[PDB]
Amino acid sequence: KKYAKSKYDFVARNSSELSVMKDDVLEILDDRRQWWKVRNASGDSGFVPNNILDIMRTP
Repeated sequence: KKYAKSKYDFVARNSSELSVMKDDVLEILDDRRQWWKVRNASGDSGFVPNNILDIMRTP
Protein backbone atom coordinates (compact mmCIF):
# COMPACT_ATOMS: atom_id res chain seq x y z
CA LYS A 1 0.00 0.00 0.00
CA LYS A 2 0.96 3.62 -0.82
CA TYR A 3 -0.26 6.77 0.88
CA ALA A 4 -0.24 10.52 0.23
CA LYS A 5 -1.18 13.48 2.37
CA SER A 6 -3.25 16.44 1.21
CA LYS A 7 -1.88 19.92 1.58
CA TYR A 8 -5.22 21.44 0.69
CA ASP A 9 -8.94 20.96 0.70
CA PHE A 10 -10.64 19.56 -2.38
CA VAL A 11 -14.32 19.69 -3.16
CA ALA A 12 -15.90 17.12 -5.53
CA ARG A 13 -17.72 18.65 -8.54
CA ASN A 14 -19.63 15.63 -9.65
CA SER A 15 -20.36 12.07 -8.51
CA SER A 16 -17.02 10.66 -9.65
CA GLU A 17 -14.50 13.00 -7.99
CA LEU A 18 -13.83 12.63 -4.26
CA SER A 19 -13.78 15.27 -1.50
CA VAL A 20 -10.74 15.77 0.74
CA MET A 21 -9.63 18.01 3.61
CA LYS A 22 -6.21 19.57 4.27
CA ASP A 23 -3.94 17.13 6.13
CA ASP A 24 -6.16 14.13 5.25
CA VAL A 25 -4.21 10.93 4.52
CA LEU A 26 -5.15 8.96 1.42
CA GLU A 27 -4.50 5.52 0.00
CA ILE A 28 -3.25 5.79 -3.56
CA LEU A 29 -5.13 3.21 -5.67
CA ASP A 30 -4.16 4.41 -9.18
CA ASP A 31 -1.51 7.13 -9.67
CA ARG A 32 -1.28 6.90 -13.42
CA ARG A 33 -2.99 10.16 -14.31
CA GLN A 34 -2.96 13.79 -13.40
CA TRP A 35 -5.92 12.94 -11.05
CA TRP A 36 -5.21 9.98 -8.77
CA LYS A 37 -7.88 7.42 -7.74
CA VAL A 38 -7.55 7.34 -3.96
CA ARG A 39 -9.47 6.00 -1.00
CA ASN A 40 -10.06 8.61 1.72
CA ALA A 41 -11.09 8.42 5.37
CA SER A 42 -14.67 7.36 4.52
CA GLY A 43 -13.56 4.22 2.71
CA ASP A 44 -15.01 5.52 -0.53
CA SER A 45 -12.83 6.05 -3.57
CA GLY A 46 -12.58 8.50 -6.37
CA PHE A 47 -10.38 10.89 -8.25
CA VAL A 48 -8.59 13.90 -6.80
CA PRO A 49 -6.01 16.17 -8.48
CA ASN A 50 -2.55 14.97 -7.55
CA ASN A 51 -1.02 18.42 -7.34
CA ILE A 52 -2.67 19.00 -3.97
CA LEU A 53 -0.97 15.86 -2.65
CA ASP A 54 2.43 14.84 -1.28
CA ILE A 55 3.32 11.16 -1.61
CA MET A 56 4.45 9.77 1.73
CA ARG A 57 7.48 7.46 1.73
CA THR A 58 8.41 4.39 3.77
CA PRO A 59 11.10 1.62 3.42
